[PDB]
Amino acid sequence: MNIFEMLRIDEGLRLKIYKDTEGYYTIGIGHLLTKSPDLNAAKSELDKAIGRNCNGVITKDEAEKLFNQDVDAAVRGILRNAKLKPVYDSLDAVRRCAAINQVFQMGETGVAGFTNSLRMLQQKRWDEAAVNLAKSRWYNQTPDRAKRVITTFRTGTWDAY
Ligand SMILES: CCB1C=CC=CN1
Ligand SMILES: [Cl-]
Repeated sequence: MNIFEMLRIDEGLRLKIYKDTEGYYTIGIGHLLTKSPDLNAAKSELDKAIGRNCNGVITKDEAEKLFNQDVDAAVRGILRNAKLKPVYDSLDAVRRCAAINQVFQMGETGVAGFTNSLRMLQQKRWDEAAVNLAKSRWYNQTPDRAKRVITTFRTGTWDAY
């Protein structure tokens, strides 16, 4: 296991525009296109992202290219966030994957509400952190995926995958 295999499990692969768990137009491996309800706006974002007129459909190679870009942007964003970087750098490699997964799903400006979880993780109080992480809209809206990510934070193993 690694971050690519982990997110591939959690996000799936679809080659035509679809709506994600929040109702937002998405393609590929969890590549969010727009929060706009206008499919034409999503199609324009897709064409801009791929560099050609896609008419709402991409290839597997194109999906994997967007995925590589999105994972890299997620990690770099963590490193450029003064609240997230110290916690991320304190973690082992498996738990770092759980952190990337969470930012990939919720956006770096969507983890803002996780101050107390972040402190418990940096303290390595793993069971307490796991309890705190589940007291969240994140967990309640996507409980089976959140349970996998939290088990990864709790144990530092890939047992949930
Ligand atoms: C909330 C995402 B996250 C970022 C760094 C460390 C742990 N989790
Ligand atoms: Cl709650």
